[PDB]
Amino acid sequence: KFKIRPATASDCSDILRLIKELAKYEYMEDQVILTEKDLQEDGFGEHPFYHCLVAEVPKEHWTPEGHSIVGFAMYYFTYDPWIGKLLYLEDFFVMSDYRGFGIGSEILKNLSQVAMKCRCSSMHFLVAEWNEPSINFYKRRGASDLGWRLFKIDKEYLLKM
Amino acid sequence: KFKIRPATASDCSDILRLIKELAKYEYMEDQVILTEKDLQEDGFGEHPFYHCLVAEVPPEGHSIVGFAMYYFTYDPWIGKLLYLEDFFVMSDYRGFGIGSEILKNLSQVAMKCRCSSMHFLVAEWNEPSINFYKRRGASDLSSEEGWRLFKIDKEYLLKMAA
Ligand SMILES: CC(C)(COP(=O)(O)OP(=O)(O)OC[C@H]1O[C@@H](n2cnc3c(N)ncnc32)[C@H](O)[C@@H]1OP(=O)(O)O)[C@@H](O)C(=O)NCCC(=O)NCCS
Ligand SMILES: CC(C)(COP(=O)(O)OP(=O)(O)OC[C@H]1O[C@@H](n2cnc3c(N)ncnc32)[C@H](O)[C@@H]1OP(=O)(O)O)[C@@H](O)C(=O)NCCC(=O)NCCS
Repeated sequence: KFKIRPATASDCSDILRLIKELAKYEYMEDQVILTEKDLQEDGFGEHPFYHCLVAEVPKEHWTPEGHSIVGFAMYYFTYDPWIGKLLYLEDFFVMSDYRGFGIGSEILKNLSQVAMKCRCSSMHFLVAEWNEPSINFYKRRGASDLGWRLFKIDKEYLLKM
Repeated sequence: KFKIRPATASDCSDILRLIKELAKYEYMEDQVILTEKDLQEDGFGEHPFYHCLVAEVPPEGHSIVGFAMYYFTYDPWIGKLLYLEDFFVMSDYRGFGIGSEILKNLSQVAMKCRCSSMHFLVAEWNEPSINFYKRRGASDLSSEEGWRLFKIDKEYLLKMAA
């Protein structure tokens, strides 16, 4: 079977690896420039910038490379001025050979519990328009659609201001 | 003529007021269901779910004429980000530099926390803002292109929870 649990500092290597795997699955692996050190400093200090749940499997089923972590979800809390606290699901991925065993479902169950405990009114998340399989996975679980134009201002300009 | 400072719990009354006005400006004042109590708790409890900067000058008797609501987010590919959720300056007070000064403070916040970028939202139905930002280096992050924002409301969450 498997166990869903909060991430720990020692899971960052596995988390980074799964992040690159999902990005690759999204045809943009080259974009991942975050490192293990970043994940540790940003997720395991006094004030985390994100939170992760990971799926650990028994030794008999570790990956060929010898990895015990085969899935994860990264999230953090956001705020809507009209409704209040929201749980934001940032990244969600399960290794190919481990999909279809109920890991992603259990992860969503834990996420929902985190949401209710922190009294979030809803959970929001993005999905590549072409990623139909996942889309239907989410939809079958209450997922619904929700537009504007996302802009950004890099540190290059922020520093200026 | 004005000062930009962090908000305190006693400014929540003004915050809601400005939230309502911005929502009214977006033609959706009815949509705001958040209460002043909620804001103080969510914003000044043991865990702040957001941060707020307010503009204060020396109408209905209020000295707070503008604000910006933000919080930190994380991008798995680039790291820490500053997320600007709400930004507003009462009409009579626009055009003097308040908004620009607020962005200035937000920028300092982003540099202090070492955020690699500040994300927010701009409406296409308004060229002014688009350029009001573009002139500030605000690159059009069409990165959103190819993504479908989704939501799972409390109902479906409680279902998965229990
Ligand atoms: C989407 C994803 C995270 C879901 O995780 P998962 O581990 O495969 O999920 P589950 O195994 O719990 O559910 C997958 C399916 O197997 C079926 N399943 C699992 N265990 C089962 C069992 N014992 N008996 C019958 N069916 C079973 C489920 O019913 C489900 O399909 P459904 O949508 O009709 O309910 C995973 O497929 C993946 O990593 N894909 C890419 C991730 C992605 O696109 N990113 C999200 C955007 S951030
Ligand atoms: C967008 C908003 C917050 C900007 O704040 P603001 O106070 O009006 O902005 P500014 O103070 O920079 O005034 C704008 C203009 O006044 C002029 N200005 C500023 N300071 C000045 C000064 N000291 N002397 C002369 N002109 C001045 C500028 O030309 C400037 O625009 P530019 O820099 O692009 O050329 C405000 O217009 C508003 O509340 N709009 C609706 C909110 C909205 O669209 N946001 C929703 C997204 S969450």
